Amino acid sequence: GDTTITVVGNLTADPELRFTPSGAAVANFTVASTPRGEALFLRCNIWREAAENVAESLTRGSRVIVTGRLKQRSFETREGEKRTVVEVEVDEIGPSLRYATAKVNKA
Amino acid sequence: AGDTTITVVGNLTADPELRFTPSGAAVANFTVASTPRMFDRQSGEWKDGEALFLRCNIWREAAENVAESLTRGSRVIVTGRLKQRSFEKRTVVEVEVDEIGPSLRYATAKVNKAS
Amino acid sequence: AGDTTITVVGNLTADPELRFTPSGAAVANFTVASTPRMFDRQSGEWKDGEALFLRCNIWREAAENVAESLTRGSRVIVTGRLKQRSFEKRTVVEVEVDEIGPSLRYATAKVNKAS
Amino acid sequence: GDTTITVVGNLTADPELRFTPSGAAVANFTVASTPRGEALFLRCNIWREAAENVAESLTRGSRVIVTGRLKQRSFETREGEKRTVVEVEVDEIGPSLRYATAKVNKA
Repeated sequence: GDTTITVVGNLTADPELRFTPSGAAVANFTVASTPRGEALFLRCNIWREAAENVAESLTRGSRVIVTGRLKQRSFETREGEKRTVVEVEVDEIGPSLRYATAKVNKA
Repeated sequence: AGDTTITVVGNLTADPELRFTPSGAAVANFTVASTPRMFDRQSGEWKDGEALFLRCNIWREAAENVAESLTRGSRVIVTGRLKQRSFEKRTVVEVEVDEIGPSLRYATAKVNKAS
Repeated sequence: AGDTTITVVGNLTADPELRFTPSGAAVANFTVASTPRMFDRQSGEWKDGEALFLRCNIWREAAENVAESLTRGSRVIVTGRLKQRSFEKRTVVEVEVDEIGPSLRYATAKVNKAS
Repeated sequence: GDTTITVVGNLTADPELRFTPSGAAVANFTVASTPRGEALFLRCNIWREAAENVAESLTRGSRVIVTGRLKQRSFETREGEKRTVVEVEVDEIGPSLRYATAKVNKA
């Protein structure tokens, strides 16, 4: 009964690819959806093979589509009150082809 | 106001068909196969479900970009709006694509920006 | 895995049709009309667009609850999954409803919980 | 080019109906989507006639469906850094009929 969301915007920076102690890959990157005004920023993380893919393929400013689950987390009342935390656990991402072409490769 | 939108992940059943209006507007059509998944109780780890073939058409440059960039098999992520399209007696449902790109799920890509 | 889902707002074209499988599973079908909107340049404030008739079917209690609660005209909000359903030669697209309720847009409601 | 989202969960409290100086009505209420675990909480606000509707119709614990736009806002670096703010500007809401019935009225 998870909650998905699709977001279209541009990466604020290059995707950060790292490897946990487990040996797994993570890409953290945040999307900027912009009316054309005040934008919607969303931290997204993707894992495993798709993360490496993202890192190779996408860059700063890259227009993307991202579908995934919204994961929130609340906190703060022993030091500053009423604070929230939000992100997307990406299921799929791809470079949008509205204003670009793409030479797709296999694996 | 709120157009009925959706998001769809799948693969292209065929190469993108790129066509034009008599005055020269580019429209490419293509269809997306999304096989969903699920468990299989009493022996059976995880297994494909239905199939879902959503007929998609797209317009202007994005159509021409799609056409350069996608082929049969291409894993895609598609966001768009649901339109009813009729013809010679009844009505078929289709997606009018707002955005589309290949999934970086099992692929890499070299994006080339237009302007 | 990811089933192709959508959300749809509209009104019921008819009263909900409530039916059963031979063994007694409740399935109600109904269809939703969503007219989208848009401007109208050079005189014309805002105006309806297409129409979109999405065939919806739903199962078990929610079906029976729907049937008590909804009629022709009922403004609804529907979230569900896209399924292809065939028959006597071709395939129609339909929504399998996960959740549905009347919009509180131009109505009030007295919710009565089950258990 | 706004970003919508549909959310299904239960209201954490009664809808707060207020009237701005303008004379307009606002309902603030937050949704709890729950796996059945750690939940997704989303502040939602609705306006005008639908807000009054909400206030009359819905209550604490009420299961709902909400479609609307995600509005984020970032801040904090002159006092505690790296903070976010998120909500849904509801376009439609209704009491879900999965576990309930509803006697719908007109206007």
